[PDB]
Amino acid sequence: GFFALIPKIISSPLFKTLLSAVGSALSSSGGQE
Repeated sequence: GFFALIPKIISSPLFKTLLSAVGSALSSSGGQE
């Protein structure tokens, strides 16, 4: 689930706090996708 791994990424761990930080930088380059 490369498209649904986002919600599962935090499902296990508890880094959701930084998720909003890493998720914005990892998705800030969608133009190259």
